[PDB]
Amino acid sequence: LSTAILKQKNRPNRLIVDEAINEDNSVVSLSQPKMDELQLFRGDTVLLKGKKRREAVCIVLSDDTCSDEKIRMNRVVRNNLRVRLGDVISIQPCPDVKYGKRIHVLPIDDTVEGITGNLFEVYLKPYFLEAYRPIRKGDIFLVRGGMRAVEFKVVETDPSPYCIVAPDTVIHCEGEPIKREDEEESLNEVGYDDIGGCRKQLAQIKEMVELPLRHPALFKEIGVKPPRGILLYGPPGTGKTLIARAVANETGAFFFLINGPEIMSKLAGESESNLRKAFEEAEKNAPAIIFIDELDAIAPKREKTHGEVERRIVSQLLTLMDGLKQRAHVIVMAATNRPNSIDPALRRFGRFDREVDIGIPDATGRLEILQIHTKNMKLADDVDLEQVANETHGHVGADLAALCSEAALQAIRKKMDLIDLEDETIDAEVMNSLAVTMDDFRWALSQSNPSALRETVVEVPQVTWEDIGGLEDVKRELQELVQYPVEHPDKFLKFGMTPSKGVLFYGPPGCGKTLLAKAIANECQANFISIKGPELLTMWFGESEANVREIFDKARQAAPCVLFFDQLDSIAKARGGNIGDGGGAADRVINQILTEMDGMSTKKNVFIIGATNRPDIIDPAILRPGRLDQLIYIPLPDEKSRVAILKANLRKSPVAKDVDLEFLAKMTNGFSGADLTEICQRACKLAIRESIESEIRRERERQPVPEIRRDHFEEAMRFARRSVSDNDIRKYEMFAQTLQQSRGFGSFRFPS
Amino acid sequence: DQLDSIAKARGGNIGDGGGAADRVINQILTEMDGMSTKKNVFIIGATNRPDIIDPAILRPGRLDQLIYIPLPDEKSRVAILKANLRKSPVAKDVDLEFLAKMTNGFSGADLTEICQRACKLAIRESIESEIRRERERQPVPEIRRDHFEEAMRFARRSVSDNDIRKYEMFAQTLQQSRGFGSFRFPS
Ligand SMILES: Nc1ncnc2c1ncn2[C@@H]1O[C@H](COP(=O)(O)OP(=O)(O)OP(=O)(O)O)[C@@H](O)[C@H]1O
Ligand SMILES: Nc1ncnc2c1ncn2[C@@H]1O[C@H](COP(=O)(O)OP(=O)(O)O)[C@@H](O)[C@H]1O
Ligand SMILES: [Mg+2]
Repeated sequence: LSTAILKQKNRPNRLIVDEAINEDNSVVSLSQPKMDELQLFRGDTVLLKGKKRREAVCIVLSDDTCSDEKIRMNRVVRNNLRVRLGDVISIQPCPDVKYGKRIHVLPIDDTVEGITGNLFEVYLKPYFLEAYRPIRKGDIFLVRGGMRAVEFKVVETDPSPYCIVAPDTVIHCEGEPIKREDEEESLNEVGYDDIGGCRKQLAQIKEMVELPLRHPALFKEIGVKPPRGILLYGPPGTGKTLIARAVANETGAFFFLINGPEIMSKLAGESESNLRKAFEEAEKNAPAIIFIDELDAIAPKREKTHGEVERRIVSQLLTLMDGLKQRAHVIVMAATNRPNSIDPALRRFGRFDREVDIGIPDATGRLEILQIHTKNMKLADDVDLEQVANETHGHVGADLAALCSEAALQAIRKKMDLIDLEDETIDAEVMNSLAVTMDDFRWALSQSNPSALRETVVEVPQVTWEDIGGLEDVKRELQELVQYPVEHPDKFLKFGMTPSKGVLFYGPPGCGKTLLAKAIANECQANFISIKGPELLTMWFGESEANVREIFDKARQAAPCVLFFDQLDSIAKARGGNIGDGGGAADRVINQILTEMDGMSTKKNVFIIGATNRPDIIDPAILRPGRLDQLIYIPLPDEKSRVAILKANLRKSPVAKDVDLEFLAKMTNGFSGADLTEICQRACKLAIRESIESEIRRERERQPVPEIRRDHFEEAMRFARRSVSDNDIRKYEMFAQTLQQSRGFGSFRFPS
Repeated sequence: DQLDSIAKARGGNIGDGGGAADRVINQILTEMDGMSTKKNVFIIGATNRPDIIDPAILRPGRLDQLIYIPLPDEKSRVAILKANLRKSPVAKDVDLEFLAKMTNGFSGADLTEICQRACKLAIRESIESEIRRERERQPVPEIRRDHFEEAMRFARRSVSDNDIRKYEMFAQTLQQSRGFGSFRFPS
C-alpha cells in the first residue's frame, strides 16, 4: 500500500484523450450519457487541466460517435494541455465567466517570419468574429489564413485568467515578438511521467511533497507535522536531479535551486549569508521548496574537516534546518552521490527526515526508461524495446539515454552516404526516408557500456564458443552459470534455492583457463569486469583493502556482472605465510575479500570466476562453497580434444586437404592447447617466408602459396616442443585426486 | 566479520606498514575493556584461524567466551539439510536422513551446495522440457531423488582433516588447561 497514492482511480472527470472530428480550438465533444452523468449542458464553458500544471477552457458539445470514457479534443488544445492521445484529463464546469475587456496576443517567430502584413485583420478578427472564444492567460492557438498560418500566444487578459472573446473585446497584437526557444523549452519541460523505474521512490517523494500541499486538512486532522526534508542518493545518472526538475515543474509552490559549490564565497561570512538569503527568500514565498544539489561538497562532516569555512557552512545549514525558529512551510530537498560523506547531524529528523534511495532500475524499469526516451524519436515497426531493455543489464537511466542517442546518431551515419555532407541544403526525400531501425539499437548495444564500469574496461580479442576446442562439459556449466539466474529467475524462486555463482579454473599452463574467460566476456549476457591479480594491491596502508571493496561494489551496482580474477593465487594466499609480507597487508586483503564474496550483506547476481596455475596455495576459505563453489580442472587436452583444437585454430586459415588433423592429434600425446597453436602459428610463418621470397623472385625477373601446405606442417613440427613437463602435470593431477578422494570417489545411490 | 584482520598478534611483523596495525589493536583493547564504565555493548567476532588472534583480545572481559563451532555431526547434518529445504518443494521419496550418513566431513556450506546443485539440475530439465513442448506445439514440480544422486557425485568436503586438526589443537589447549576435567566439590 506504499504506492496507493499513484493509483489514478476510476473517476468520471478522468477522460481519455482522443482525436477530434469537427471541433475547432475552442470546443470539445463528449458522449451524451457522460453529460447526463456529469450534469453538463451543450454550450457550457469548462476547465480542462493538463500535466505540469497546465489548464484550458473550451466549450463542451455532444458527439454521438464518442465513447463514454473518451473526450474529443484537437491538436491545439492537446499541445496547450501537454497531453498526448491516450492520456487522462480532469473536466469540471466553469462558472461566472465574463466577456473580455482586453486581451494581449503575440505571434510566434517561426510562424511569422516572412509575414509582413497586418496580423490583426488577416488572422485575429476572422478567427474571433462572432465566435465568443474562451481563452486563458498563456494559451497557444493556431490561426489559419493568408500565405502561412501564424501561431499566437495570450499573455495578458482583463479580467484574468478566463474570458470570453466578445465582439466588443478589444484585441491587440503589438508588442515584442516571442522567441521559439521559450515555446520549445516549455514543451520539453520535465514532468512526473518523465521519470522511469522510480515508482516506489516517486511514491515516497509524492507523499512528502505533493500530499501535504494539496490536502493540509488531512495532516491537521491526524495532528502531525509531515516530513519536511528529503535526501535523494544513488549512483550517478539514476535521476536524482531529474526528479528534482520534475518536482519543481509539477508543484504550485516556490522553487529555489542551490548548487553546493556555487554558494561559496572567498570573503568571510558571505557563504553563510548566501544560505541565509536563500532560506529567507524561500520562507518569504512560503510554501517553498529548496533543492540543494551536490550536498556532499557544501556539507561534509564537521569532525573530519580542517577548514573553518566548511564547518561554519555546515553549522549554518544545520541551524537553518532545525534551529529555534522552526521553518514554517519550507521543504528542503537534497541530492548527493555519497550519503555517508554527509554530516551525520544533517541526516537527522527535522533535517532530511526521509532519505530516498534512487537505485539501478530492473528489467521493467529500463523498458519504461527506454519508452520515455524514445517517444520523441521515430521508430520502425521492427524495433523491439523489450529485447533492448533485457539486454541492458547494468545500464542506468543516463546510460539508456546515451544508448538512444547513439542509435539516433548511427541512423544519421547510415544516411551519411547519400548526402555530400557539405551541401547547403539536404534534399527532402532523404530526410523523410531517415528513421531509426532495430539494427541501429543492436549496434548501440554492442557499443554501449555502463557508466559505472567506465574504468574497468579492457578490449577483448572477440573469442566465441566455437573458438574453444573441447571442454564441452566445462562450457555447458558456463552458459548455465550466468544464463540460469538472469534468464529464468522465477525458477529459483519456484524451487526456493539461491544459485551457485562461484567458479575456479585450475590446470596446467596453456589449456584454456583465460580463453574461457574471454568467451564469457563476449558470449554471456552479463557485464564483465576483468581483474588482474596484483592490480588491487597498493603501497598505502588502507588503499589495498579499499580497492577490493570498490571492485566488488562495482559488480554489485552493475549486476549481473562476472568478476574474473586472473591469477588468483597472487591475490589469494594461504595466510600466515611470511613475517614480512608488506606488513601483513596481503593477509589483510584476504579477509576483505572473504567478506565481500560471503558476508553480512544480501546476495547479488555477482559471478566470481578465478583462474590459477597453482591452486593448492589458495586460501581454503576462498575455495569454500558460497565463495568459489565449483572447482573445474582444465587438463591437458586429449586426442579427441586435440582434434577440435586444431580445427578451432585453423578454421579461418586456408589449409590444404592433403593435411589431416587426426594424425596431428595422434602424434602429439602430451601437447597443451598453446602448443598446438604454436604449431599452426609456425606453419604460417614458414608459409609467409616462402610467399614473400616468391614475390621477390617474381619482382626481380621483371626488373603462389594459396593455402598452407603439408610440408609446412612437417617443417613447423620439428621446432615444436611440449610446454608442460610430466612432473608439472603430476602436481595438477594430484590436486584433482584429493578432491575426488575426499568425496564422490564411490558412486552415491539412494536405497530402493 | 573477520576479526583476525583488525585484531592480530602484535610484534609479528616489525615495521608492519607504519605500525598502524598494532596501534589499532591497542585502540580496540582500551575501548573493549578500559578505565571507562562499560555499557550494554556486546562485542562478537568471527575468525577462520583464531591462532593469530592477539591473546589480549581473548582475555576475559574481551570476547571472554570462546565458542568452538565444529563440523556438524550426523544429527546436525539432518537439520542442516532440512533447514535449507524448508521452503523448497521436494519429493517424499527422497530421504534426507540417508544423505547425512554418507557425508562425514561436509560443512554446512558443503551441504547447501548439494541442495543447490540439486536445484540447478532440476531447473536444467525444466528448461529443456519446456523447450521440447515449444517444438511440438509449433514438468518438474518437485526435486526428485535422481537430481540429488547426480548432484552428490560432484560434491566434495571443503575442510580437510588436516584443516580440522588445527582447530581441535586450538580447542584442546583450552580444555587441556581448563582444569581437572570434570569438577565436583568435596562431599
Ligand atoms: N581448448 C582450446 N581451444 C583453443 N585454443 C586453445 C585451447 N586451449 C588453449 N588454447 C590456446 O592457448 C593460448 C592461450 O591459452 P589460455 O590463455 O586460455 O591459457 P591459460 O592456461 O589460462 O594461460 P597461462 O597458463 O598462459 O597463464 C591461445 O593461443 C589459445 O588459442
Ligand atoms: N528514471 C529516469 N527516467 C527517465 N530518464 C532518466 C531517468 N534517470 C536518468 N534519466 C536520464 O539521464 C539523465 C540523468 O542525469 P541526472 O540524474 O541529472 O544526473 P545526477 O543523478 O548525477 O544528478 C537525465 O538527463 C535523464 O534524461
Ligand atoms: Mg591465464
